[PDB]
Amino acid sequence: VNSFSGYLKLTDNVYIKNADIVEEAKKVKPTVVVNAANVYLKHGGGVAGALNKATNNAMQVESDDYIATNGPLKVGGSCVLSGHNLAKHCLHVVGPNVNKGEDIQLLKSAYENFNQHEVLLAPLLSAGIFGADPIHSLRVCVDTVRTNVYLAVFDKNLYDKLVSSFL
Ligand SMILES: O=C(O)C[C@@H]1CN(c2ncnc3[nH]c4cc(F)ccc4c23)C[C@H](CO)O1
Repeated sequence: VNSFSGYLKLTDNVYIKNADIVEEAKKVKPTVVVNAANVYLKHGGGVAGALNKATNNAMQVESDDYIATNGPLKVGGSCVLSGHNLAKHCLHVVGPNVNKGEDIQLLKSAYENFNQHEVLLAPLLSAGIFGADPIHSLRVCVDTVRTNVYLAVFDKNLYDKLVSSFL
């Protein structure tokens, strides 16, 4: 039993809710919240900008030190950093950005990072400003992630479409 509430169950291990991931993280305090990161960990907008704003920019300060030490992430890659006031940990995962011409096949690699964590609160990777089709992202998620993932979908209209079209 865990503390996630109001989710629709899609599969054995994937759950979905119309929710603001920031508000969900603050209420749940999950062990892991996933950020929709870019390779530079520049958290300017979308999910990343919202999450970073909720940390009062502490996420960005920590991220800048990470990049100065380690250099950029790979598209499809990830790193574990602090969850600040939102979660114990933040798993920063880089899905391909269609608006930069990155290969959508890397979306599966991105979701594979979730399998290193038993339970996660996450957005749909490569959705929103990353330009991928969220219906496709959900399909890849269900077909790749084996651990327990709680998906927060900000847009109610999109949430209803994801549920109604789910095979
Ligand atoms: O679909 C859309 O219209 C945009 C969404 C945005 N993003 C989010 N996901 C879940 N929680 C979110 N809280 C936010 C607060 C913000 F200020 C900006 C974005 C989010 C956000 C990912 C999905 C992928 O499908 O796309």
